[PDB]
This record gives sequence, C-alpha cells and structure tokens, in this order.
Amino acid sequence: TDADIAQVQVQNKLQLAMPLLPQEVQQQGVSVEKSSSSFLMVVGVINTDGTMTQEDISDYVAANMKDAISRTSGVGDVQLFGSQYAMRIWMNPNELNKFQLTPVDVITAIKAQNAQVAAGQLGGTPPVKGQQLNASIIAQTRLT
Amino acid sequence: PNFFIDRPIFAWVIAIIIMLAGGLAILKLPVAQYPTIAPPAVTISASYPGADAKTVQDTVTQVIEQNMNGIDNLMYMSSNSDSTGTVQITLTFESGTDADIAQVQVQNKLQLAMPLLPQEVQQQGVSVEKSSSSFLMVVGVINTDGTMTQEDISDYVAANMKDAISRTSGVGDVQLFGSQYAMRIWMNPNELNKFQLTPVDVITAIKAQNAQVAAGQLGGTPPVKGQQLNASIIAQTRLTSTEEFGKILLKVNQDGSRVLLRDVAKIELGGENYDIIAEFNGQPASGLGIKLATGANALDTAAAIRAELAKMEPFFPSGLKIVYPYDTTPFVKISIHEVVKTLVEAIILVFLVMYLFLQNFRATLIPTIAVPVVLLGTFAVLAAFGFSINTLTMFGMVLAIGLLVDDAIVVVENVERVMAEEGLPPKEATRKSMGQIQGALVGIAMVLSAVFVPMAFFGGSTGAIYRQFSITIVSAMALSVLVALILTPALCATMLKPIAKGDHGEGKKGFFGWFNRMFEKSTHHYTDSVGGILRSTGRYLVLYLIIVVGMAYLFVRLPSSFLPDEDQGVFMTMVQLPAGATQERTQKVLNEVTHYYLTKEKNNVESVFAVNGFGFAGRGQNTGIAFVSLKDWADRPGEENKVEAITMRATRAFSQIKDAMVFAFNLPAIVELGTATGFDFELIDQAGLGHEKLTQARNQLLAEAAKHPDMLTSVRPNGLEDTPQFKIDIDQEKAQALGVSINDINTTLGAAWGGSYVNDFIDRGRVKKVYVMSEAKYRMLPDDIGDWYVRAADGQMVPFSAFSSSRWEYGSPRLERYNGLPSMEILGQAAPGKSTGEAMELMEQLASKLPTGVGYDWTGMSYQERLSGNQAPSLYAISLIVVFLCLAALYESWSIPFSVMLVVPLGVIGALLAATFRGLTNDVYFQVGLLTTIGLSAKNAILIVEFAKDLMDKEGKGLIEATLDAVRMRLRPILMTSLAFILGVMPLVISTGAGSGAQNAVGTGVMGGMVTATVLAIFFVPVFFVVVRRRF
Amino acid sequence: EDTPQFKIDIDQEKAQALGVSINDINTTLGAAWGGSYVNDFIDRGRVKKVYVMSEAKYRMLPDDIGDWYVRAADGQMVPFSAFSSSRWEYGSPRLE
Amino acid sequence: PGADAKTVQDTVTQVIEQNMNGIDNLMYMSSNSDSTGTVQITLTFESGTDADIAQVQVQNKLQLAMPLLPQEVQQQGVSVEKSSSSFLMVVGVINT
Amino acid sequence: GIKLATGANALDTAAAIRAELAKMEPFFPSGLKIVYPYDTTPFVKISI
Amino acid sequence: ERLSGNQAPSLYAISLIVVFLCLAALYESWSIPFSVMLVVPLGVIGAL
Amino acid sequence: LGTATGFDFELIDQAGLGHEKLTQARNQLLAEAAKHPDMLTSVRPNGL
Repeated sequence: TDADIAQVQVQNKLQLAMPLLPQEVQQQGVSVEKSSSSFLMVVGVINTDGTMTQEDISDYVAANMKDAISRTSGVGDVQLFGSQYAMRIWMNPNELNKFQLTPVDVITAIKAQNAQVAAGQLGGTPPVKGQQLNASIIAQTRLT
Repeated sequence: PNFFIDRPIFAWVIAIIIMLAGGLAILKLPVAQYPTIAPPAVTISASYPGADAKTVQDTVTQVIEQNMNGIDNLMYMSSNSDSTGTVQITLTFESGTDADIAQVQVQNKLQLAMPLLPQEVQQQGVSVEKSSSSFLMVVGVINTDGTMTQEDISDYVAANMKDAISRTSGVGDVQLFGSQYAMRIWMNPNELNKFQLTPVDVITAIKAQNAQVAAGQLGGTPPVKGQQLNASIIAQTRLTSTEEFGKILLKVNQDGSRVLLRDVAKIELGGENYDIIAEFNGQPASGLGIKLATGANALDTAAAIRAELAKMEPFFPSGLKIVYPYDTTPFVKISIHEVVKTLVEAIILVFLVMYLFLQNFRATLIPTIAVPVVLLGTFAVLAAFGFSINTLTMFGMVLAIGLLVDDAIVVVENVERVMAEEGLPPKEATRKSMGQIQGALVGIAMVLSAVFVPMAFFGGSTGAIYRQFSITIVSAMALSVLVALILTPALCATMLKPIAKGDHGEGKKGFFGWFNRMFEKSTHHYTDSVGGILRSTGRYLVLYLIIVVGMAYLFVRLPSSFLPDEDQGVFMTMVQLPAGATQERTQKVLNEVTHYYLTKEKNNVESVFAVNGFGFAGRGQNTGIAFVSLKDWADRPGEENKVEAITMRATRAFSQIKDAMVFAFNLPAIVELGTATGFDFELIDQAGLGHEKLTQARNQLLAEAAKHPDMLTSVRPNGLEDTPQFKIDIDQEKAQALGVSINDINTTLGAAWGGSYVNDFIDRGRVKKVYVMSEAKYRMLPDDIGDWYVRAADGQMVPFSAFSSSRWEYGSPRLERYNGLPSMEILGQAAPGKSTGEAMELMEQLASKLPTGVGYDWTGMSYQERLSGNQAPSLYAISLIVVFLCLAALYESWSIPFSVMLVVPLGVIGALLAATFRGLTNDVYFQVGLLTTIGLSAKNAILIVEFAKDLMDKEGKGLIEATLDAVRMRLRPILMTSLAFILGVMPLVISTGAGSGAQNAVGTGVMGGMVTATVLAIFFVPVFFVVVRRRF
Repeated sequence: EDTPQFKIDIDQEKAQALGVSINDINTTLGAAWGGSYVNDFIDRGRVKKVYVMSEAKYRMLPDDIGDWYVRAADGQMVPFSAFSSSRWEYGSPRLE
Repeated sequence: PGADAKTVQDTVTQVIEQNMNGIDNLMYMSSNSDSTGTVQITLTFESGTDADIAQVQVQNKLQLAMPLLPQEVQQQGVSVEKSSSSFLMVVGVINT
Repeated sequence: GIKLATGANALDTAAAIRAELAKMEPFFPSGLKIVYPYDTTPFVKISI
Repeated sequence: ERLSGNQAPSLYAISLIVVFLCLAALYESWSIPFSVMLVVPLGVIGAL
Repeated sequence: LGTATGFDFELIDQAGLGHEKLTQARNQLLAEAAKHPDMLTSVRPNGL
C-alpha cells in the first residue's frame, strides 16, 4: 500500500472525529504517523563536565535538537527520553485555603496575566488624510 | 538499410507513421514559456488581525513550525512574522518531489496544529498553497468614471468574474487583487461613551442579532398518528443590508429611548483590509492573477480568457474596463514563430546549397522530405516523454538542425559522388555508398548520445533546464540516424537519376552552371595544400597547442550566466520609504514614479500599475511597487527604446530628486532565479541569544564584508531594521480595584485600534465578513487613547489612564526564522572580478569568527549551486570514456579514436572567440550550443577517418595516400552542411526585439564555432590521423 | 419541489423587556422542535448519543408553539406569544 | 445543522465550488444543498485519472475554502472521498 | 529514539540524522556530548 | 454516449488508414492495398 | 513479522458483554491451554 495515501485517507477520517474530542486532548496535539514499530537507532546525550542535570539535558535536546531531527526526511517518529522544560507552578493547598483560593482562580489569574495581545497600530490603515506617524501598538506579551 | 533499398514503399509507410504521430503530437501537446524548473515549495499563510511581529511569531509562527514533522523530502523551511499581523512559512522540497503530496502532507500536519493557534487566527483561516510564482497572465480591472473605489471593483470582480474565469479551460488558478466586500462598522468613542457602551457591547449585539439559529420542523419525525403537514421552521437568519446592521439594538435608556449601532458607528460596505492601494495609470485598480493549468496550452488558454472577458463586456457597470498589464502569451507566440522560421529557413538553405552544388532538382528534394519527417518525429517523442513545446525545447531543435541536416546531406552526397566517380546505377550506388557510411552513422549516433545524455543527469534547478535540451537533441539525433538508415537511402535509390562516370559537370551549362570549374580548382588546391603540410607535421601540433591554450584562456575570462535577460515588454521599479513611513507618503512617491513614466516616457510606457503597500522587502505602509507595461516592440524602434535603456535612466532620474530609495530593473527570464554572480546567505541563532544579540552579530558580519570590497559587493540584509513602537502597560492591580475586566480592556483596545472579525453576513446571496474597528480619526496618535473608555462592574465608565501607562521602545516589524530557529537573511554578490564560490568561501570564513552561538547556512540558489557543483567535470569524464570506447569499437584500434577526439577544441575556440568579441556571456544556450558544434566536429572527423581507414585496410593504399583521398572525397559534404548551417543561423546572430537575448546566445556561439570547426578541421583532421597512425 | 416554510421572528426588543434571555428562548424552541444533541453515554460498552427533544404531540402544529414557556430573569414563565410573530414562506429544500 | 437550502448553498456550497478550480482532469462537477443543511459536491474526473491523486488535489483545494466556511460546518467535519453512486448490494436484517 | 518512516531507506536516513547532528555539535553548551548507545545501521553496512 | 458518438468517425478514419498503411508495408505494392480497401463497404453493408 | 514458532491470538467481545465478562472468558481459555502442555507453551495475555 502507498504509505502516503494510507496516511492521507486515515487523516481525512480522523478530522471528522477531531472536533468531538475533549479540548484537553486536542490541545495536547493528536498525531498521525507512518512509521516502523521498532527503533532505527537511539541518539543519546550526556554531559562530560557534569554541569547540567538530566532534566537540563532533556530540555536542551527537546528545545535544540528534536525539531530538526523529526523534520529530517525518512524520520517517521521521534521519542524524547525525557521532557522539555515547562513553567511548573506547584500549588500548595494549605496556602490556597489560607487565602480563600482554588486552583480555578490560579488558572484564571495565569490565563490573564500571561498573554500575547494584538493591540493594533498607531496611524493604522485606513488613515485620516495627513497622517505622519505609523507604529505598532504593543500591549501584553507572554512572561519569560 | 539494404532492407529498405529494396523496399521503398515500406520506408514511405514508416515515414508516414512518424509524420502522423508527430502531427498528432504537435496538435495536442502542452505549450508554455518554460517548464517547471523550481523545486516544489509549499507556503503556509496566516493573518492575526492587529498583531505585531512578536505576537504572530510566538503565537502562530513558532507553533506551526514546531509541528512540521514526519513530512517527506523537506529541503529547508523559512518564515516571516510581520507586524501587518501576517505569517508566511515556506517549505521547499527536493527536486522531483510530488507537489500535490507535499501540499497534502503539509496541510494536514497544519490541520493537527490548528487547535493550538489562537481563535482569531483560526477564524481568519490558514492558507496552504503551492508557491510557483509563474503567472500566465495578469488581468487589470479599473474604473474610469470615478464612481467605484478599488474595494467596489474588487467585489464586482469576485461576484461576477472570478468564478467564470476559473471555469475557463486551461486556467489553473485565479488570485484576486483585493477583497470581496466586508460589512464595515467604524466606531465612534465619543458616541460610545455617551451611552456608556464599549466595543464589547458592540460585538455582543452583532453576534446576538446577526446569527443563524437552528430551530426545527413542524410534522417532524417521530410524528403523531395521522400527521397533516411537514415543513421546516425557519428562525433567525443572517442579516443582509447595511441598513439592517444600523437597526440593531445596543441599549434601552432608563426613559425607554433606543440606542442603535447607527447612533454609535458609521456603517458601510468596504474592504476586508485596507493595507494595499492599487492604481492603474493613477486610477483605482483591482485584478486577477491567472496561472496556467498543468498540461494545457498557453496560447489557447490566453485566447479563451480574452474571449470570456469579451462576453462580460456589455454587462459591466458604467466606467469599468478590462486591461492586460502582464501577458506572457504574446512573447511565447514570437518565440515559437521565430523558431519555426529558423527551421524552415534552414530547410530552404539546404535546398539552395544542395541545388547550387549538385545542380539536380530531384536530389535536392530528398533532404526536404528527410528533415520534416525527423522534426515531426521529435515532437512525437517529446509527447511520449510528457515534455511540452516551450522556449527550451524549441531552441533545442534549432540547436539540432546542424545534425539533422547533416545526416540527410551525407547520405545523398555519397550516392551522388559514387555515381560521378565510378559509374554505377542509382540503386547499386546507394547500396555501395551506404556500406561505406552505415557503421560510421551507427557509431556517431552512439557518440553523440554520449555527449548529450550526460547533461540530462545534472541536478537541481539547472539540471531540469539541461534535461530539456538533452532529451530534445538526443531524440532528434536518434530519429535522424534512423531516417538516414531507413528513409533516405530508399529515396536515394528510387528517385535519384544516374550520372555517367567522371562527370563533375565541368563545362556543360552556360546561363546556369559555370561554377563547377571554379569549385574543382579549389578542391584540387586544397588537396595539394594538405599533402604538403603533411611533410613537417610536428610543427602543426604546436599551432594546435596554442589553440588549446587559447581555448583554456578564453574559458576563464568569459563570465558565466544562466539565461539572457529579455525585453519582455515589461519591467518593474520598486519604492522604499524610510522605516515608519505613512501610506500617503509612499503614495506621493508612487504618483511621481507614474508621472515620470507617462510624462517623460510617454511614447514608450503603456501603463503603470502602482501597488502601494506590497513590496519585496516586507509589507507595510512603508513600501510600495510600480509595475510597468509597454507599447509593444513594433512601436519602440531603437536600442534606447528597449527595456535595458529605459530602466537605466529611470534609476538615474529618481536618485537625484528623492528622499526615498527608488530602484528600477527588469524581471529575469524564469521569474524565480538568482543573479548568477550573487548569493543567498542565512544567519542563524543556534544558542539562546535573542533578536538583539543576533542583530549585533549580523552587523559584525556586514561590517566585515565591507572590509573586502574586492571580493564582495553590495552585501546587505534582506530583512527590516528595528522601528519604534508604542507600548501600553495594563496595571493589573489598578484594573482589579476599579472593577474593569482584564479582557474587556484588551478587546476594547484591540477592536478599536486593530479591528475585530465579528461575524459573517450574506451580501446579495454571498457570505462575507463583518468587521468592527474605530473610525480613522480616533485611532491615529497616542493622544487618542484618551478617547476610549471601558465599563467597570459597578456600572461607571473608566479611562485607560486610570489603569494603564505607556512608553515608546524599539521592536521588530519583521522577525525571520530559518529551519525553526531565529534567522536574519543576508543577500550579496561576488565583486566584479571574482566568482560566487570564491565569495561564498570568504563569507563562510568571516562567519566562523562571530559571537559564540551564531551559525549560518545557504538557502535558495546558493543551496542549489552547492548540491550540484561537483558534477560538470565528473559527468563529462564519463562522456569521454564512452566516446573513446564507442570509437574503438567502430574502428579496430585503441589509438585511432584519438585522431577524431582531438577535434573537440577546434570548434570550441571559435565559439569562445565569437562570444568574447560580441561581449556575450557563457550561458545555457552557449553550453548546449557548444555540444552541437563538437557534435558535427566529431561527425565530420569520424567519417573522414573512417574513409581513410577503409581505403587503407580494404584496398591497400598508403597512409599518406589514403588520408589525401579521404579528405578530398569528403571536402564537398563538410562545406555543404557548414554553408547551409551558418546561413541558417545568420539572422539569429544579429537580432533585436522580442526573444533576441536567447537567439543571440544560440546563434553567436554556433556561427563562430561552425566557422572555426570546419575551416580548421579539414586541415587538422588529416594531420591528427597521420600523427596517431605513426605510433603503431 | 418548493416547500412551505414556517418563519418565526423572535423579537429581541420585546424579549429583553420581559427579562428573558435571547439564548434561553433560542435553545428552548430549538431543542423542543429540532432536538438537541447534549453529549454521549455508554450503551452496552459502546459510545452513543444523548438527545433531548419534545414529545411528538407538542411539536406538530403552529398552535403548539404556545405550549412552550421560557423563564425570565426574575423567575416567572413567559410564553412565545409574548415576544414572537410568525409567518409562512417559500423556498426549495434541494438546490442543484 | 438546521440551515435551509438557500442558506447552505451560498454559505457552504458556493464557497467550496469557487476554490474547486485548478484541479487536473476534472470532467465536470455537480452539487446539492439541503433543507437538512447537507451539501454534497461531486467532482467527476476524466477516464483513467488516478483517483487517489484526484482525492488529494481536491482536498488541497477544499482546505483553502475551510477558513471561509461557518464554524458550525467546520466543527461538523468536511469529508473528501472517492465516491461511488449506486449500491453494490443492500443487506437486509429482520426479526422472525 | 528514532523510527524509520514506512519504506524509507535505513542507511540514507541514518546518514542524514548524523549529518544533522554534526550541524548542532559546535553550538552545544560546555561539555555536552552526543553518544551512540543503539544503532542497527553499522550492522547492515558491515553485514554487506 | 455523446463522447462515444463524436470519436466514432475519427476511429474509422485512423483504423482504415492504419490497415492501408500495414498492407502497403507487407505487400511491397502501393496499389494492392487500394483494391482490398474497396472490400470494406461490402462487409459494412452487411453489418448495417 | 515472525518468531520461530509463535502465534498471535485475539479474544473479542461480540455481544456487548463487557471488560469483566471478557476477562472471565480469557482466564478460561488460558486454563484450557495450560491443560494441553504437549501442544501449547507460554499461552499468556499480552496486555495488563
């Protein structure tokens, strides 16, 4: 069978199911691959002078190496032995109680205080006759 | 061979089938200016209305990129992120990748990344398209009455033209220049604050009141027993009128008085976006970009498009015209007609050279039947290999008439010489003479194929070009040797009249043939002058070495090129105002550009399509472009009236008057090419280091490049410099206290200053968008923030100044990424002296000493040229060995082949001598031209050596005697071909007008090569043989 | 052939005046007459649909509209005859 | 869901058909629009055409129209498939 | 852990993955090393 | 049907040409085919 | 694709019996398969 068409056809169906899945599932990214079962190879990464932990190394691989490898033609699947860094907010319930707060409030705060915002432009188009200035209006950007 | 001498009817039948198959091919073959040459590239496009370069990047660009995996044959990926809110991600695939599969693979990886992009982006859509910039035609649609604006025009084109044009046969794609209408709601903040309402209220109302509402049906299943009637219940449907949007209720005051959208906002049909303003000769302009459908006829499709446009003419509104700024068709028409003219004028010149050399009206008809059978047969072959009739295939055939004509002449002449020498009857003379040439013809065919086929195997974009010439020539040459073995001898046997022994036509006719005496004296003089220069032979080998050294020296000092520039009836100038320039400020400059071309180039310039907003650097109010159509060649007589000169004084004119940078140039033949002597560099951020640290490093490289003007010239970044930008800081603590919603704040700023795509509505039976944005005057200066108010929970209205603060800063209007990582693109070229490779190496050396974490790569043509540069010597090494081998087999020697292979330089020298003194360039048409010249140079020699070896082996003649007999009996045909061929190329050397760039490139090298090839080999070939044939 | 259509004009103006939500009036008419697909359940180990719709006898005639009530923002029940007109229209169920 | 034939024709069908240009070997095209809000567009190709390339070329063009389609249509999924026209067989099931 | 796409050439892809890895090594943080704990490829080459 | 009807005259045109061309190639005569071609209508009438 | 002499059996619920009924059906199969040692070896669930 043509592996390309096998994928194309499969995916055409998956997409009918796609909007019926839970949001939490969708935004984790559903993937459709055309791969061999077994590993071609394992590329391992260590640190000689011992200046970064395995989670540091995992993040590096994920942030600096993976994408390029997975884009390489003939690479059907890439598995990371470890995880990429994320912003970890480890909640304390005693303190959450202590202040009359729930994880729901934490989530609601972060969504609003950590956002990219499209704010439009100064002297944007269509302008008034005679406009002399034109700049981006920058508002809220993601935290770092 | 002998088979068909006794079967002239069989041979005629074979000829007839070839004619029919070729006629059927020529009739239903695709035609286009050029075939596909560029590696397939899929472009992902997206727009986040009101977003900045950083917002699009971090929200759309990065996310999508991070999901382009498990896709086959990806070469590289690059992207942009403009503060026009737009993202473009281009994925380029390996040569020969299936474009359709590529685009599908890309589109459904994107499909799985959609739920991760913001909803404003999702609802705008994400384009995924094949990116072949080739247009067949650009149709401009303009108004002259001054009644409709480019927005009105655009919508008319959408609803009453586009569909119909895309239905037209051979039309593969139709891009609209402009938007379909949008419901445009321009908001007034004064009026909003009066009734204490926000854009948020404006949006909510529109969604409530312009919506589709699923209801149900009467008598719907499962029904009651004995149900009477079943009909659909229709609840709320979408609005239509601009009047209806005005009637929507926003708020009812405490005294019961209504507040409508009409009362807070201007409501009108308008453009989806106002970023570009296009003008044709100063007047409002929209248009369609038309692409030619794969496999279709460019000529017929043009004719059809124009015919469909003629039907619609009487149905247009008062003032609207259809104009044609860009049409590739007129140019193609010329290329084809001028190629067929060369071919036919080549056949007539065989007729004339055959007749005024063999004085026999029946003998002259044989090659007149032979070459048209071959030519038609060639078309049949191209059809069978899916090729098309295009500039490259058509100039392939003109390049091949030297070989096709030669096969027809050599066969016929030999029979004519055999009868005039010995006295045998026509059929028997044909039998005998064919026995003298057969093996040699079957050998030459193997040799010629061994010089052409290898170039079909060149890689990348150039290889795709070289293949076109290769297969076209190979197939033509193969068929002509087959016709030489099948058809020509049958004709030579049946329609050729006998000649009495030792005739030579000396004396005879008066008023017609006095030239036989004159020709016979010279051919005796020549064989005298050869025998004498066969004495001291070791001194002629020295002259040869000077010819070799001279060839080597002219090879190095002839500049390289791809394809010659053409006066394609069109060019374009580009406009660049300094960063942060207003639309109006660029409009002024474009107006002046148009005034120059219509005032001072009134006689030449037909039209000036100014596009204010779109540019080649980026997009924005800052930049524009001005496309120039011309009165056709027929009206532009001299050299100063051609594109090269027009554009040069245009760039001169704008340097001494402007405060903005206004270039002027003409487009390359294949409209996706590199500058030959120019490169495409990409600087990469490989560690953490941000945008600024990269900018730092780029400046380090740029400055270092200026340190070497002797090696690199005009080295520059392709991107954009950092501009100031206006940052508003929402105090979250202050906002919470006053009671304003953080999201109410954000969308009130967004909707007003950026625009906000609310809804769809149905305009005259067509779904179009609904936008809400502030009126122009309340969103211009930073002082206008004071006009905008948000409503807090406790009811009251709150100014931005209460919860926000602002300050300026430098940001980036255009962020670039290459293969996933932050990039900055650098263009540049090798200095007037040096080559691209030498420049590229110096570039790599400079980049090796940049700040730790900075990397680099080559993209575009620099990437192409890198992967296919170690091929030219390797392939033509395999060419020679096969040529030697074939020849060894042909004869019965490992040495004898050398005598013919030493001819190679004799043709090349005069080609180089022609191109250098004509100031022409070493391009593709020159390379393929060269191979043609060597082709005959070998052919001429192979037969001479063959004749000498047979007279030596079969009759026991001496070496010094046989070579003299061979050069003599073959003096005639060489001169006959080389007269007809040089005169057939005559007009192609000195030519002006359309397509002359290529015609010159083909002709010059061929005529100069064919002069030295033949008026040199006739002395050197009999020398080569004797020299080689003396070490044994 | 062209079919009759029953057009209901849910008056937004009169709907707010009585307190009722515009969404509440929509999804009551919609779910009663057309049915609504709420979510999924598990029948014998297989995921199937859950639909909510009127009993046949209250969604057959123009006069059956009256039977349905919407709750206002205060708490009392408001009939459709309070905030909606209705009329007949034509149009094709199948456009080729 | 719940759109009349006129609504879906110029809201869904037209949008798709416009982009349905620039596809190799297309012999002709036909379509329907329902009172049930169903649209079916059929691209019929030249004899001999590779149906798997047809499918790919169609869905490539379709996925340009997708943006401009109503969200309701978008979240209902849009299928592109090689279609027959008539049934090979009709298997029947009854209880005795 | 890398898995071949269906039908892709094992040797060619391994070749490409190595080439990719060579592009990255120069820009690594201090003392960060690539190591090859599992590769089915060197067998196929030597085997032949 | 419409396509089948339109090609039909072109079908016989080439088929009669191809047979005539074949016969000339087999029997070295240019006119021997002319006489056998005249037998076509004798058969065709029987079909109709 | 292949182990010397190994099979790959799949037990399937075709009447909507459920997880726990299928489990009871599995254990019964495995029991019987242990009662034939001179035919089957290592008849095991591959799952959890």
